[PDB]
Amino acid sequence: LVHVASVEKGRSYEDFQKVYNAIALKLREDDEYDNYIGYGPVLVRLAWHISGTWDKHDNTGGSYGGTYRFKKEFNDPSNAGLQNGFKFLEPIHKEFPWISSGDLFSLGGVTAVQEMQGPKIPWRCGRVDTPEDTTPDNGRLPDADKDAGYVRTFFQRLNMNDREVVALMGAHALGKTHLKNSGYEGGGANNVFTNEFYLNLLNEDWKLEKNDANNEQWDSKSGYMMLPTDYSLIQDPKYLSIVKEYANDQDKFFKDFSKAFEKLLENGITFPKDAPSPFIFKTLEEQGL
Ligand code: HEM
Repeated sequence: LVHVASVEKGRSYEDFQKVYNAIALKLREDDEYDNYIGYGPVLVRLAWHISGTWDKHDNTGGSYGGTYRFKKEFNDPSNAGLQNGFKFLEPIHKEFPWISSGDLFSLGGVTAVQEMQGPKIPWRCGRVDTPEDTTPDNGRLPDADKDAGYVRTFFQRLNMNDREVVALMGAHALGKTHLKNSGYEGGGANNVFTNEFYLNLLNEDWKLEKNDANNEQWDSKSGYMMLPTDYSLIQDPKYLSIVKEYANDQDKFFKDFSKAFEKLLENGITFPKDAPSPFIFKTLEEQGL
C-alpha cells in the first residue's frame, strides 16, 4: 500500500502561501470562539487527529487521503468537537477548491502553530483525496485515562520514540478540554505556543480529583489541569528527563516539536524524488499583514 504525493496541478509556493494567509486572516478575525481562545488550538488538534490514524504496519490511515470528510471518521467519538475546525476551514476550501482535503487539514495545523507564535513547521503538498472505502475504522486514536506504558506503546504504531512523544505532547499548552467533548473538565487555557506545559507539570501541586463525568484528572489550586496521560510524563523516568529538558530550553522544544509535527503530518506518504522541497510559510506578521 503506497501513497505517492502528487502536486495539485500547476501549483507552487505562492498558491499555498495564499491559502495560509486566508486561514491566518480568519484566525485573526474569528477571535471570539471558545471564550476568546480562537480557532488555533482546535485546528492543531484536527491536524493531529487526521494524521494519528496512521498504522506503520500496513500504511493505512494518516493524513494523505483526507478521509475525515467522510461520515465514519467525522463521527468518531474521539473526534468530538473537531467539527468546529472543519466548519472554520469550509469557506477557505470553497475559495481554493483545488487544494486536497488532506493538504488543507494539515496546512490548517501548520498555520495555527505559526500564527500562535510557535516554530516554523516545514510543510509539503501533494496529499490526494482517496475514496470512502479507505476511511479507517474508529478506535485508532488514544485514550486519556491511561498510563505511561500505554502512551509509549500507542505511539510506537506511529513510529514515534520517547523524545518525539514528549515534544508532541507539548501542544497541550494550547487550548483546553471540554466536558461535553471528552469527559474532562477544562482548566486555564492559552492560545500562545510556549513550553509552559512542561513548566506547569513540574511546578504545580497536582491533586487527583474526579470530575462531573466521573473521570479522574489532575487539578491544581491555580486552576490548571492535566489529563492522566499528561501526568504520566512525570511518572516515567525516561519521559521525566525529557520534560525537564524542554522546561529548561525553549528553543530545543521548538526545534524538536517542529520536526516531530512535520513527521506526524507526513507519515505514510511517499514523496517522489523530483517533488518540490518543503515550504516554509511566512507569518502574517512577517508579511506586514
Ligand atoms: C496520548 C495522546 C493524547 C491524548 C490522550 C490527548 C487527549 C486530548 C483530549 C482528551 C483533549 C480534549 C478534547 C476536548 O475536550 O475538546 C485534547 C485536546 C487537544 N489536544 Fe490532545 N491528546 C493527545 C495528544 C495530542 C497531540 C500529539 C497533539 C498535537 C501535536 C494534541 C493537541 C491537542 C490540542 C491542541 C487540544 C486542544 C483542542 C481545543 O482547545 O479545542 N494532543 N487532547
